Amino acid sequence: GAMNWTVDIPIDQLPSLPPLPTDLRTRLDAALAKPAAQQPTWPADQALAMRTVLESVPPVTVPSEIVRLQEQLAQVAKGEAFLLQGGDCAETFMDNTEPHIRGNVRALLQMAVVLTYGASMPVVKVARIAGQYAKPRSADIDALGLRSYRGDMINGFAPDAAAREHDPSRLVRAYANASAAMNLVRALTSSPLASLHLVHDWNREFVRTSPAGARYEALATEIDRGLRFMSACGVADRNLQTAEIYASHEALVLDYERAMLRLSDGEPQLFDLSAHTVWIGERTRQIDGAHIAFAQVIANPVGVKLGPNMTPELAVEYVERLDPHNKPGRLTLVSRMGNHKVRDLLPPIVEKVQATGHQVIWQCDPMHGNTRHFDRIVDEVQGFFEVHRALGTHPGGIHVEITGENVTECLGGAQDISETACDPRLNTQQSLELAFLVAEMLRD
Amino acid sequence: GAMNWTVDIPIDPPLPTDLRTRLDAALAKPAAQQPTWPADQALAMRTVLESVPPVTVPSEIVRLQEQLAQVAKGEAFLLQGGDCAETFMDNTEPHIRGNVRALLQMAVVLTYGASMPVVKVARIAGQYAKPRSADIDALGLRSYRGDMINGFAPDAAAREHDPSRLVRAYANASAAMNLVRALTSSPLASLHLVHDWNREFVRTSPAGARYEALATEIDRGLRFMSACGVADRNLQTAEIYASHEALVLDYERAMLRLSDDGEPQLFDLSAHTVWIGERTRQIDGAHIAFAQVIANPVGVKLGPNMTPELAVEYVERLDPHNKPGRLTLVSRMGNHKVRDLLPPIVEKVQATGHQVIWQCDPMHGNRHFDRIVDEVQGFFEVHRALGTHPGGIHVEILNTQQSLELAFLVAEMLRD
Amino acid sequence: GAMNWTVDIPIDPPLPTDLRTRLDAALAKPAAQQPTWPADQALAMRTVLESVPPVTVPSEIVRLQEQLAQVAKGEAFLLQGGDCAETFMDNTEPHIRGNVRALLQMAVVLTYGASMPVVKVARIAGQYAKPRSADIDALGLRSYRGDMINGFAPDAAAREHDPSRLVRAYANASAAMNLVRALTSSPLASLHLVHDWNREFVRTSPAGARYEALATEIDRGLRFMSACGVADRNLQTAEIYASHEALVLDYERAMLRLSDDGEPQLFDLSAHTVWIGERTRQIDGAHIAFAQVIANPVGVKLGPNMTPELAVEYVERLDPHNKPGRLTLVSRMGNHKVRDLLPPIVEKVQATGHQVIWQCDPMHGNRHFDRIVDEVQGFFEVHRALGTHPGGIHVEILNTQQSLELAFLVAEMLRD
Amino acid sequence: GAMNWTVDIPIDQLPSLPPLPTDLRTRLDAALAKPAAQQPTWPADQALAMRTVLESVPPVTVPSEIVRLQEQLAQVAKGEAFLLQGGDCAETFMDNTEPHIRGNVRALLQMAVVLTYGASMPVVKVARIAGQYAKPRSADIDALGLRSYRGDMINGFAPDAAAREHDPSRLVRAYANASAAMNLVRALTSSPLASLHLVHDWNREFVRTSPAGARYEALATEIDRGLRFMSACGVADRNLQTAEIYASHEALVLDYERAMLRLSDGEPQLFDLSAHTVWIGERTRQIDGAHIAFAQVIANPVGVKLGPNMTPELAVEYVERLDPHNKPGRLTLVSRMGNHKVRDLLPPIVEKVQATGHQVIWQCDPMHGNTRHFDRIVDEVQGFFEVHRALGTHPGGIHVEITGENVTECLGGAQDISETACDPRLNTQQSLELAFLVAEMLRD
Ligand SMILES: [Cl-]
Ligand SMILES: [Cl-]
Ligand SMILES: [Cl-]
Ligand SMILES: [Cl-]
Ligand SMILES: [Cl-]
Ligand SMILES: [Cl-]
Ligand SMILES: [Cl-]
Ligand SMILES: [Cl-]
Ligand SMILES: [Cl-]
Ligand SMILES: [Cl-]
Ligand SMILES: [Cl-]
Ligand SMILES: [Cl-]
Ligand SMILES: [Mn+2]
Ligand SMILES: [Mn+2]
Ligand SMILES: [Mn+2]
Ligand SMILES: [Mn+2]
Repeated sequence: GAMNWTVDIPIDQLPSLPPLPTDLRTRLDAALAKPAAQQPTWPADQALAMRTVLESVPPVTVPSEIVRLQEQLAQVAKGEAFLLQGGDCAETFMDNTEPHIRGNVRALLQMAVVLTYGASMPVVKVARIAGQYAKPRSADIDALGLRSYRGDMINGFAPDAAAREHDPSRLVRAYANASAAMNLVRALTSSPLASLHLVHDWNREFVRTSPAGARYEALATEIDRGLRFMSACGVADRNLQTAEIYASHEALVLDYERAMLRLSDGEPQLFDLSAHTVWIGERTRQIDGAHIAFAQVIANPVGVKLGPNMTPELAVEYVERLDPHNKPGRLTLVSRMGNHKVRDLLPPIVEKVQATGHQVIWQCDPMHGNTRHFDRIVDEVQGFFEVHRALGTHPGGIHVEITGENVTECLGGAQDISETACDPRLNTQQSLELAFLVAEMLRD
Repeated sequence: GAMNWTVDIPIDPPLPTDLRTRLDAALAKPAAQQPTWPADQALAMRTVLESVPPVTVPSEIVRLQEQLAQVAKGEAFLLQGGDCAETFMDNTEPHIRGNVRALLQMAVVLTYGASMPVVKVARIAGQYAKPRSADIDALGLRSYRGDMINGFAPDAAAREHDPSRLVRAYANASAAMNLVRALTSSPLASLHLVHDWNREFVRTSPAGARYEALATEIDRGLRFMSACGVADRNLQTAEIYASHEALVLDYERAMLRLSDDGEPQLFDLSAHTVWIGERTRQIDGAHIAFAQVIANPVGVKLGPNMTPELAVEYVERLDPHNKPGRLTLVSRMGNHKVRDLLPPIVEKVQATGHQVIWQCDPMHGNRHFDRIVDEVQGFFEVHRALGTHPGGIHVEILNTQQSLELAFLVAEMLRD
Repeated sequence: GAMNWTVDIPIDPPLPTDLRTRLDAALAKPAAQQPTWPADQALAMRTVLESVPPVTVPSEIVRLQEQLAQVAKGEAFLLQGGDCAETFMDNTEPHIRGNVRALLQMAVVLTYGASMPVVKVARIAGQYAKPRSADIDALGLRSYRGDMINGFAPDAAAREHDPSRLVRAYANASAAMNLVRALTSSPLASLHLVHDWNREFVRTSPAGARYEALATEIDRGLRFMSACGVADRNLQTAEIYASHEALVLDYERAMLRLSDDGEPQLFDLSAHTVWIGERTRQIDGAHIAFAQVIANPVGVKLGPNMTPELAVEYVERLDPHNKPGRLTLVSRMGNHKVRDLLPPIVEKVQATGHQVIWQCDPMHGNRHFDRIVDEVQGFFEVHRALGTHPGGIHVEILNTQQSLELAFLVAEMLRD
Repeated sequence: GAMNWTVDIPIDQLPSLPPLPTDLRTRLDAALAKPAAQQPTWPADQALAMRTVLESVPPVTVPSEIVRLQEQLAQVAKGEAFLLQGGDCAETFMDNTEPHIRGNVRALLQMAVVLTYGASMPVVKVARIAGQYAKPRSADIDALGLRSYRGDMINGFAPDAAAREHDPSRLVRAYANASAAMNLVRALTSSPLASLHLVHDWNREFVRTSPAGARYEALATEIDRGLRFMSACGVADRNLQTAEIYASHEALVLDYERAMLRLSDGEPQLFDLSAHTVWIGERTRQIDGAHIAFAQVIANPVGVKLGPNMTPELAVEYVERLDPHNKPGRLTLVSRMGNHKVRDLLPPIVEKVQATGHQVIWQCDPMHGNTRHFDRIVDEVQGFFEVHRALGTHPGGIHVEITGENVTECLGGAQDISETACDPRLNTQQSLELAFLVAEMLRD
């Protein structure tokens, strides 16, 4: 109220839509009976009440967009497209603004044009956006003696006990922030921001304001000459596919994910309409756990993070559980090994999975296995490319944590660096620098 | 929190000098039909909305203005329709899908009848406020003024004006607009679906047999376009714009954003276009002054007491730069009066050299379906006699079948 | 030279072995209706034509075959029309422009009626030869057999068979095809022109009033497509293919070229498609054998003495690889006989699992306009009863107005 | 006949179409009363008879194509497109074959894609084709003691007196060969030959089989990466403007040009429908002569060759006679100075014409002022670019004599060279090499 600088917004208790089909709910119930790690500790009655609100709200995504994403990921799996996945390590309600969202959309589009030129194939753009509000925590108790911050969907960043309590009213706040962010992403991707014309000045600014600019000048000129040639051949914006940026987040809070399930076909299926695609993290990918089982039940394309403890046998079990119908690009295996280990640990995993006859996307996450040194991030992607080139497999994409702000979170870049509510992000300049360097890797 | 059924929000760059001066001067004018909640509580809720992602963006409003200019010039037709009042309880995917289908279906019929493009503007993503003649309703309760102000429930507590409804209205608007954007790029927007929609309408309508001939023509037209090699891939993605009555000045001012004709302007990014209603169009009032300060295309409702002189004053205040499409004059006269009252208004305004859209609202001056049809018929008669453009309709959607029926009847009017 | 009214031409890589064997074997078969000029003079004229630029190229013939496959499958309609006999004297820009306009106009009417694409094939750029029942005509002169063979002038000298007419025919064909290519990429090919063409037809036709309703529907269809945002820039450039009766084997063999389904084939590049007439379709004759050796889509005319057994033999010899669209069977039965004679032919051929185009030629078995219309009506009746595809018409263009009238009447048949 | 290995083809005497309008014929009569240099010496009665045949034949070109060419040449004049004009020095009836025409169409398309990439603007393609059958001659008597060969429209190449007699039956033979060539050009430009996809293998073959290949490898790779980027952005052939190749020749034989006049508008105008655009040569550009006057009367865009004797005053008189209505790109001034003289002689001409306020196309003909050394040809274009860069004017295009045959006619190129019925042409390899070098000039 007036005394503590907060407003209370009532949660309208509105009539339920018809329930999801009994057969699909029976399958979901069996999956959710499995143990789930890293779940909020709020009471069941509060969770149930807040899920019931979300069961009737307009979805963030629609099934036809998830079917189109699946078709494009099939192309990535077959080595005919590249996947660019990036955005905030953790979205916050406080930072869920037009300038921040516009910055992350600009960064993805800029990176995607550079990678398209380097790869000579289409780039599928998947933002970490409109739902990246939950994170696991290793530490029971943080450095201030407080219950850990678990992301805005669970508790508050503010270092005080009351803010840190798990409150499932944050499930509804998360949905409101997701739907508002996704509304703006849809608006921006049909706006003049999505014009290839703008890339000239973006890359020019990058080359001029980067100390290592002169290093990227030649490729930036090539891209510009490329764009001008397209235009000279008579290609106007009106003649190009509208920019498509898909939404993703880690499927961590199963209360949120289950309330955002909706029915679509030509057999009836559950779609998670909180996002287009979701991944399962290092700490929640237990083969007999609720997260993998939930991923088995939904129609969405899914990802699994593979850390340095991954065996080829377990990677193949993920393939059998999550791609039982052999649908290329339904499953993405996300390497996060560390730059010193990817060259040793990834090859035997890739061989054994390739031998299943299943076609996964191989995606590099060079952040989570490495504050963070830019050079080690670049070297893990380099190693990932080396592993695939050696094995004749497709280095399918990258998963990076970035922002279109000139923040100071990752060491290195041309800036010789000596606001995240989580891990360090590459700033606007470092994320573009990485795109230039991965474009060279795709070319070499 | 959850145990209080509340979301808790902690509340803890300047406008160009001239835009601050003009916005302050507009808001200091008398405002009719405003909620009676405390200024301090309203300021807190506006502070939440100051930083949220907008419902719309300026490039869409600039594009709408270009498409409305085409309407004003007699080269396109405006279809504006949707719920009389959106409610939080009906702000669901099936309801929004139904309203999007109805508009798309009505638009294809009108396009065929007019032989020109139809600009689609939904009453959606913020039609949460209404004026009321009487502050006490027939049950003796403070009047329900829409979910942005109070609750429909017939109890005094629910009818208290609640400024938290500014934020609930935005959340509900954002969620609706997200889905409208998703649906208009989805298979729902394919012209192929019109065959089955019109087939169902003709087969299940009492007066179906009456519309079978025009429905068959449209089908043969769609098939011809396909036969000439036109696939969905080769057509403009469907654009449905968002509109609502700009009534609650707390909400509209909170949703103002600055954007660059080179010079920074204020856009109301709660919608693409907004209108000013019959009870809030006081010429020296805050609503008309607020409409003068925003870049959006605007509408003004004109009822039976409208004079030609005052219609001209609206046009000169709201279209001062002579930009076709910037202003829509919405006739709502009643079927018995539109033929007598509208001609002298159209003549005086046409004489200024300003080019407004003339739009027919056949609801609010009349509900018997036949009287609604007759007001639009009268509107068309007025323009045909003056050689002016009957530019569009504004409807409240009449169930699904009656709204489709009206589209078929107005398509015949555009063909006459 | 000029003083002799002559152009003087000095006459001073092998086919794949199997194509040489097959072409030689086809040409050694008996050939009906051939010119009677000396072999040595014919060889000299063929030697000129061996090196000239082709009238057509293989990529166009491959594309036509794909579009005809669509006809065979019931997803497109074939319109084939033009002069009964092209003449050098009428091979002028105004005449060619008139024939191109008539085909484009008939095609848009048929497209609207069929609700599917229309493949346009002109009798043009080589329709310079005709067979004759009698070698001596009613004046007692050797029969005129078309400008590729002799002269129309009623004197014995003009009627002598003149092999120099092979080269004159090619020059006239090349010049016509050049202009057809120019006109189909010109403003003449814009759908916008159909409004005025149909308006003129309805206003100047005796039975105009009869076609006004369909002409208005087509106009409303065209305007709808434009209103949906479809400009000429967004449509397939108009494609008019070249055809003629493959009659003079000297001409067709000289215009053979080799092109690569991977393997080298012979294409007749005097045209896109050629047909074999009623007087030259001897099953063991050179014409049918020549049609078997070329890659082009081909047609065979079927008159009233056709049996189902022989129609099947044509299909098995000319479509040996089961390629839909490769073969067109052209019914020319007469309006009194098509309903009786065509059904058992269609049943036997459909049973083979080969997919031919069924095309109606309502001219050569009948000229009273009403009998021409009735043969096409009968053709449609036969296919409707069998559930087979009435795939197209082949007309001789009947003046301009009657050919348009027939398009309107067949459009109604496709709609029934 | 059978004894001398020739066939006589009768010229059908067919009915006349209506005459052209009396007012336009009265203007044409005044122009043609002026002296005409280098005209065939055949009798008036034979010329009249043969013109009358051509007055009723289908045109080679139509007015809407000439209106579209004029719009594109306006873009060249304004520095927003580049003009590529090339083909045979002299076409022959004997060589007017599918392989020869396909070779010249391939060469123009290949050169145009390279120049488009280098210029970063559209390239207008104008072939010397379907009518380049007449040439002037300086020499009354050639080296064999014979009346000179004047091109296939006038007399025969064969070194015998009878072949060398001027025979206006060759006007009709020229028309037949023009219409057949133009028919094939129209067919080829809508065929798979016109696909940008084919440029990869064309440039690859050029780089691999050129001894100076390694010199062009980098630009050939850039173009390939450019094309692949276009395709990766979703641009298919179906989404590009059909290739347009216009027809041109020197308007030399006024009997042919006048018989090919047709009427079109919105004031009635004479169009020369033997071609899209015609130029007037060095030896026939007399300011008070019939050729310039004929060019004044026709609607077609026109060119005038400017040799080393050209003064700025005379260049400005051409501008006033041929561009009286100030229509950009209606007039092309074609520099043919020689590599040693263009840097000295062109600047004062460009200055004086620029000062008229008229916008001509400046086109370089580096052949006719220089057998021919490749290096001197390259150096004249270099000098032309230098003159415009210095003056801030638009180096608008090139006019080159080329063939898609591996002939040995020009000295130099990567081939270190130590079939034309006239001047030496650049072979397939030299013409492509020149396009690569002019692309660098447009880039520098
Ligand atoms: Cl917070
Ligand atoms: Cl399953
Ligand atoms: Cl490591
Ligand atoms: Cl205030
Ligand atoms: Cl203003
Ligand atoms: Cl009334
Ligand atoms: Cl022989
Ligand atoms: Cl075969
Ligand atoms: Cl009969
Ligand atoms: Cl010769
Ligand atoms: Cl003039
Ligand atoms: Cl020199
Ligand atoms: Mn992270
Ligand atoms: Mn209402
Ligand atoms: Mn006939
Ligand atoms: Mn030359």
